[PDB]
Amino acid sequence: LIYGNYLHLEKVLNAQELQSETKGNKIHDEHLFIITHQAYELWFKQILWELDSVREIFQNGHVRDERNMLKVVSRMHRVSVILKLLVQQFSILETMTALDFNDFREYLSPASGFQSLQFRLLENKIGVLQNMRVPYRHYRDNFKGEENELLLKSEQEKTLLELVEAWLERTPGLEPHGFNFWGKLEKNITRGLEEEFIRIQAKEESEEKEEQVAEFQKQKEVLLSLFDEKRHEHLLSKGERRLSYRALQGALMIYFYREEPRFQVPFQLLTSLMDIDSLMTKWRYNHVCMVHRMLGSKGYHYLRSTVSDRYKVFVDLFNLSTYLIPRHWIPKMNPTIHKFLEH
Amino acid sequence: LIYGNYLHLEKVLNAQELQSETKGNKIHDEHLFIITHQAYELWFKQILWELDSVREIFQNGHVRDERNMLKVVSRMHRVSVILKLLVQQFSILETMTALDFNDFREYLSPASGFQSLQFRLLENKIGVLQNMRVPYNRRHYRDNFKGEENELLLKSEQEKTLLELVEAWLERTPGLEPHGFNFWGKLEKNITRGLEEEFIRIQAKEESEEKEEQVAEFQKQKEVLLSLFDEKRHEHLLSKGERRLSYRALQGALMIYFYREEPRFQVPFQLLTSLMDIDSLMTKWRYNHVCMVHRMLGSKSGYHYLRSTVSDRYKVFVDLFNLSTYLIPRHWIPKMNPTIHKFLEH
Amino acid sequence: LIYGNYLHLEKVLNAQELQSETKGNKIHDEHLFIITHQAYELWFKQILWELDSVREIFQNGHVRDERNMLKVVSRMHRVSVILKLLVQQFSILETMTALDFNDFREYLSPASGFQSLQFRLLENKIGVLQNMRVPYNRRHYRDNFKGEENELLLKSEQEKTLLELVEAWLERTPGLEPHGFNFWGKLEKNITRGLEEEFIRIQAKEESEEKEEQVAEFQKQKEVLLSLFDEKRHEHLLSKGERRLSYRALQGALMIYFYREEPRFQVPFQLLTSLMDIDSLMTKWRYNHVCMVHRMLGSSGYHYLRSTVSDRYKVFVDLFNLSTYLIPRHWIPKMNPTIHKFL
Amino acid sequence: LIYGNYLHLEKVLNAQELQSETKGNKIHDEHLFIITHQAYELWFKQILWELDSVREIFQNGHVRDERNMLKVVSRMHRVSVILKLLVQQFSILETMTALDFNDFREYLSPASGFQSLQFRLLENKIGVLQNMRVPYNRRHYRDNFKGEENELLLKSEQEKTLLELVEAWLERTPGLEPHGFNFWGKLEKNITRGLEEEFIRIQAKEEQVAEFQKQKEVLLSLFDEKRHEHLLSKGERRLSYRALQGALMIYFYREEPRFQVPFQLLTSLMDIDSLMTKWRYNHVCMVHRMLGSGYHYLRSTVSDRYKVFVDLFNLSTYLIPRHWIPKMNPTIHKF
Ligand code: HEM
Ligand code: HEM
Ligand code: HEM
Ligand code: HEM
Ligand SMILES: c1ccc2c(-c3ccc4nnn(CN5CCNC5)c4c3)c[nH]c2c1
Ligand SMILES: c1ccc2c(-c3ccc4nnn(CN5CCNC5)c4c3)c[nH]c2c1
Ligand SMILES: c1ccc2c(-c3ccc4nnn(CN5CCNC5)c4c3)c[nH]c2c1
Ligand SMILES: c1ccc2c(-c3ccc4nnn(CN5CCNC5)c4c3)c[nH]c2c1
Ligand SMILES: C[C@](N)(Cc1c[nH]c2ccccc12)C(=O)O
Ligand SMILES: C[C@](N)(Cc1c[nH]c2ccccc12)C(=O)O
Ligand SMILES: C[C@](N)(Cc1c[nH]c2ccccc12)C(=O)O
Ligand SMILES: C[C@](N)(Cc1c[nH]c2ccccc12)C(=O)O
Repeated sequence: LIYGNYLHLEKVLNAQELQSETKGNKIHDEHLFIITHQAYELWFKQILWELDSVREIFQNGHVRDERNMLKVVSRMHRVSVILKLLVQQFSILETMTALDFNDFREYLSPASGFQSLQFRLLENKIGVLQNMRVPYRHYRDNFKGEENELLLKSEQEKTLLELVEAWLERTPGLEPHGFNFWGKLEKNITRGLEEEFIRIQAKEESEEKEEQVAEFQKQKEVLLSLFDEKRHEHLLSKGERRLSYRALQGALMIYFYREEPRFQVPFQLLTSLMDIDSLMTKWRYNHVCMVHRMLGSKGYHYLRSTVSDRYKVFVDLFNLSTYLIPRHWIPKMNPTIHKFLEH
Repeated sequence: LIYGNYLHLEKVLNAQELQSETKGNKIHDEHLFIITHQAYELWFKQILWELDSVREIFQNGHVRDERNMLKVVSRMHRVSVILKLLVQQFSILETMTALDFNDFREYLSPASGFQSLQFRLLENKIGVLQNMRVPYNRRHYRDNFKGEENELLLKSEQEKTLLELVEAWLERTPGLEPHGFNFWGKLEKNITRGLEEEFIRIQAKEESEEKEEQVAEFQKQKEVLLSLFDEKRHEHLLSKGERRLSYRALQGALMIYFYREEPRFQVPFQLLTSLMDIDSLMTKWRYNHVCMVHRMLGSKSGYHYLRSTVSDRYKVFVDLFNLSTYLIPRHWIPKMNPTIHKFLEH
Repeated sequence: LIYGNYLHLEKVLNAQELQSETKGNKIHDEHLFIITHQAYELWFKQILWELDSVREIFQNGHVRDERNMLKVVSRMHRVSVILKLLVQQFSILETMTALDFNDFREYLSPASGFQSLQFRLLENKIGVLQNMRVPYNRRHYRDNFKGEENELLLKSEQEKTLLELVEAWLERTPGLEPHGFNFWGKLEKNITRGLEEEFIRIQAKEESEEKEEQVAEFQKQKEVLLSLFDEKRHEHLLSKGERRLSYRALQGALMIYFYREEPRFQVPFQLLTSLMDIDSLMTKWRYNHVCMVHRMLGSSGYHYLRSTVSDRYKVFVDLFNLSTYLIPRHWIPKMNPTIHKFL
Repeated sequence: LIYGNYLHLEKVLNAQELQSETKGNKIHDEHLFIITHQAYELWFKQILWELDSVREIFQNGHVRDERNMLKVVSRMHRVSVILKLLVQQFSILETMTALDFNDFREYLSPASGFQSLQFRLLENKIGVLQNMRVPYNRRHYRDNFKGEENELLLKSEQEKTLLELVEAWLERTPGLEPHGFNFWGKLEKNITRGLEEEFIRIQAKEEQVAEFQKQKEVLLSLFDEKRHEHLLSKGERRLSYRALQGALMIYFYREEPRFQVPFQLLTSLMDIDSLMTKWRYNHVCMVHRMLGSGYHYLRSTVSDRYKVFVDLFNLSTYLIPRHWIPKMNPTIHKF
């Protein structure tokens, strides 16, 4: 077994054909453009391999055995390490000037990044919604045959978002007849808000007091909005939220009780999911900046639109920031109950 | 023309075969091991493409036309930007534990990075000398190769290296002509005079240990600075491989260093900077590779051979680094007032 | 002379006071928050030092001596290397969770990064125009400052900016003289001819959608390319602040772009490249800052900050937009030996 | 409360005095040299703050409550993220040429990085042994210090190091009890059996047999407590034999819930050692670029001598087939 054979370098290193050269006008920098994209695609393949392995662990029930959480979090962390490298990799293509790009651009048409199957597969499998996608036209229209079918499978199969959702719905602590997290949280917040009101009311009529009253009212609205299941359902329908109400409860349970042993690695998983969303957005941003630098202000706009919350699959995990409360309002988990979160 | 066809993804993305899986025992992390190496090899190919284009520019004489220096420096800078990414890319393989690596390591034998053709081509073309390579198991590096591959390696050894091509170019650096600006002659005179002046200053100081120490430092510095004008010492150091550039090339490099702000030398100075950067980044690649071997295989050995590679013996442009040793006060540098500052304008 | 004295560590390392601790409730992560900002401010000071040194070189006329270009480009490159580190430095503050930030946030009011003097000085000295700044809370940014600081900010607005100093230098670019190489005249003629040639080949093309689309492209390209020679449109766009450089400076920049390989233009081209880099890296800093505000405070300051991530804050947008006016290499007026040696 | 006051910018941003300027010959790049070092020192202070908080969690017994492992690992991870930035930060000083450095180098003498108190504090608190430190020109490291600073350094030498605190914790790792899961006993047995099995196979070529012999020596050496004690005395190992057993327990059973975050902790300790070494390497490379020849002294610092958690790295050496690992079945799975 030889290195070059093991790595199939006879394929990988014989895959570079400059269209400039095919058309009798070889342009040096075209080679960079080819290699950069091939490297992105190798890493996309690796991301898919990790992400699929993690999807399988959820879908086949292995995640139920918490022995497997370490593997889940290491692979999701690995995805974020790769994406970080992919963001840095734009630095290489920034050594190509627009003037030099302009010398081989003609030989590329009509090929486009839009035709990256793997990038679409990755978006789909994480959980980007097609209805939420900004029109440029459809996206699969640029694909046909087996590729179009792969895309459909990726759209119909359970996404990472859906699989994490189901798992969040089973989070220990949500049972009304058990720790009854939601009931206690609602009560504690109501009481806390009542207490705060009394204090502010006790102050003497002033601009300061009014400013406090106003802030209180805002905080109150936000915190209480959390317990409005109907508003959540409405916001789901508009696609401004993605997780079921019960999954949201599970996520918040993990956030508030992150230090409890059974929740430590789950918390890291939630953190990694947010990281992946952020890094995917950063990839899109750098790509936009690159298109602009090469093609000029007039694609740029469409791609700019992709840098938005509509492409953030785990927006709900980010938005749990909005519902931070004083620590002493969090329902206490005394050791008496702590046992259910021990292992 | 479609993306996947343009990039030949039918080759690139059908090149991943896990030996663990071929032998009926698929190990998840083997996939990462394969892709990481394939990405390194794509970027090695790109480095070779840039490096070869720059070698050609020197070898065919195009570098004589100073209009081409921008392209030369952009491409060498590009090589350093890629290498920096290659150093960062070790962070990905650090997400594989040694325990997990141990589950598929058996299926890899006897394949090894030693068999990376492109890595050897890159070392050769930059200018790593065969006689200066550390032997592994008392064997030649090329003995691991055969056929066309062995022949490519020979070509890479026999064709002009970047070191040789830069050498020739440095030897023609304007300002070295005895009949012209006569840089070396003036430099020797100014340093001798400067050393004399410095001796007088120190000797004028009140007898004190500080003075005694300054005396000691002076004596050291004098020996170093004067050693620069000893062409025989240089030849000796060449023979030992502690230097690599010809004496005259060294003069050219120093000319560029001291007169870097003169228009004609601004981009040449950046070139010299980039060559040092490439050497530093190559060394950092080797270091990170060694640390990786250790974390996976443990101490003992390839480890020790690889550690030997992390050294000045593998730094082709070591001479460019070592010109630091011969820094002098700015006022000792032979003056180039516009009267004589004419040949360094574009 | 001792290290700690040379670096005044008696000041630097006695500058960390946790407000949480001052108020009897020390929160561990507040220390990180303090150090991170102090490090940003050290580097802002270094950027100001480089940028001011470069402004002086322009303003006092030293830049006229082309021997000084290496130092100019090294210092601007150094600014970009620092900013790159400042972008990466967000990774440290991402190790603080929103939950932990929430434990000391109250002790910070009413301090804000908005009040960073140095950040404002930096924006001003590069050339962010006050009338182009997005209002915060329906008010001017400088209202957040008082006394000496307010006065420093005004000086920074009234003194010559990097943009203005580069502009004046670009206006003197060799090659623009009608009586000499006559770059603009020749460029207009060559583009007219090239466009005519394209039309002829297009008109000769077989009636087809391929032709129809080539027609559409041609029309668009023609409009863009000819718009370049419309000085009145430029003046209009200047007035709206959608461009920043004088028409003549734009000509100089384009001269440098097209003849970058000519010896006298090699390092000037690197300077233009670096100025774009600084704008891009400033934008990346703002983007990462926004993403971090969102992660900690949730979903406004957020919306104001998002507004800052835009072309209004790109001082050298005109250097980016010269991509838009890329022409085939053969259209570029020839610089043969006869009229070569001047560069 | 105003930003500049909250951050004490009246101190931080009035701490830049160029000696070149003090001596009537201002050199532009000296400013970069000062700021770079000040930034390093701010971050060293932050690393000390994290590291001390973690040492305290061990020393006050809070680590015993496994609820605190997330905080321990987050802060150690934070240390690694800072060190990574500190490695990248050399890129800034690489924008200073040696020629430009040479214009102000004279005004610096005799100041040196050797006099960085915080760097020494950091080395000490992690667990770099003084007896293992390479001497520079036959001089003690503390010789460069005096007064309260010298006293801080002594405290940092005499107080419990991160290494010692982790050691004690590793010694209490569940599973080592002979009367319980009896990890060590079972591991020794399984390895012996496996080696015997391998013998038989090869007997059933000799080139490979040679390697088998080597593996046996390595694997069996693990169970030689006396060799370990000897190597401890020479400072080629640092952890007690029992701590080593705990670490190996965590390595082999990393997926067991109670060991998942502990495994991450061990990983991060190795990361900190690696990153510290990388910092030293980049610093060496920098000295060489500017002075061109303590280049060789600094090179000596880039060694296993300065790797506090070398034992954690070396557990790679003792990897065995998965099926030799004593099984953690329901019988014992409970713990
Ligand atoms: C010279 C550099 C680049 C230019 C000028 C460029 C140009 C474009 C343009 C204009 C689009 C919008 C679709 C279209 O009109 O064709 C696009 C989309 C895309 N590009 Fe690039 N691109 C560049 C580099 C890259 C790189 C390095 C990647 C990495 C694989 C890439 C992957 C993509 C992908 C996946 C899309 C679709 C993204 C989406 O729809 O959200 N491109 N590119
Ligand atoms: C698990 C990670 C790795 C291990 C354990 C490893 C192991 C080794 C070993 C032991 C050697 C010495 C030759 C031998 O005895 O076989 C070697 C050399 C080499 N490896 Fe790796 N390697 C790793 C990753 C990589 C990667 C990612 C590359 C990238 C292409 C690579 C490229 C090379 C090269 C080019 C050499 C020869 C270098 C020289 O002779 O100076 N290795 N590797
Ligand atoms: C926990 C981390 C951070 C949060 C939550 C945060 C929050 C904010 C907010 C809300 C604003 C808008 C003004 C306001 O309403 O107060 C702002 C502006 C700003 N922050 Fe931060 N910030 C953080 C970290 C940083 C850091 C590390 C820097 C570094 C110096 C910084 C510098 C600034 C600057 C300069 C502005 C003004 C930006 C502009 O007008 O474009 N912030 N920040
Ligand atoms: C121009 C760049 C630099 C040069 C030339 C330089 C030079 C030196 C030299 C020669 C030594 C050996 C002791 C001596 O003889 O003085 C040393 C040690 C040291 N330097 Fe630097 N240094 C540089 C940058 C830095 C930076 C950025 C740091 C960061 C704070 C730093 C911190 C240290 C430390 C802590 C030591 C002690 C190392 C040890 O004993 O392990 N130096 N430096
Ligand atoms: C592979 C091949 C091409 C690309 C591009 C890319 C960038 C700029 C372009 N300008 N024209 N074209 C050709 N067609 C795009 C859609 N219609 C015309 C470009 C293609 C980016 N990534 C690529 C990967
Ligand atoms: C391709 C294939 C293998 C490698 C290795 C590598 C790493 C660790 C190894 N342990 N044993 N082997 C097998 N051979 C090494 C020398 N003779 C037996 C390993 C190979 C590194 N890069 C690779 C690329
Ligand atoms: C120093 C001190 C504070 C900050 C902030 C910051 C972050 C979150 C905040 N929430 N409230 N405040 C108070 N201000 C908000 C508007 N005016 C009062 C915060 C301040 C960011 N960087 C800082 C540096
Ligand atoms: C603060 C101040 C100085 C430094 C140095 C440094 C770098 C190069 C030097 N050359 N001489 N000196 C002064 N003495 C050091 C020992 N013998 C002479 C230098 C000091 C590195 N980091 C610093 C931080
Ligand atoms: C048995 C279980 N692993 C319980 C579970 C579900 N979601 C969680 C989140 C955090 C911690 C535990 C869980 C399962 O049902 O998967
Ligand atoms: C005409 C010339 N380009 C001269 C030359 C040689 N080396 C240099 C270094 C710096 C500046 C100029 C040169 C040539 O002979 O290549
Ligand atoms: C003599 C000159 N340095 C000419 C000049 C102006 N702008 C330029 C741009 C690129 C190259 C040269 C110039 C000066 O007037 O400053
Ligand atoms: C009760 C205990 N937390 C047990 C313990 C010690 N070391 C460990 C390593 C991994 C897992 C658990 C432990 C303690 O004594 O700290």
